[PDB]
This record gives sequence, C-alpha cells and structure tokens, in this order.
Amino acid sequence: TWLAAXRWAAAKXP
Repeated sequence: TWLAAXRWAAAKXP
C-alpha cells in the first residue's frame, strides 16, 4: 500500500 495524504505520499507494505 501507500500512505497518500494530499500532495504527499509514503510507502508502507501492501
């Protein structure tokens, strides 16, 4: 997955 929050985004596992 990915932790997309606004104009940002981080990666995390699935």
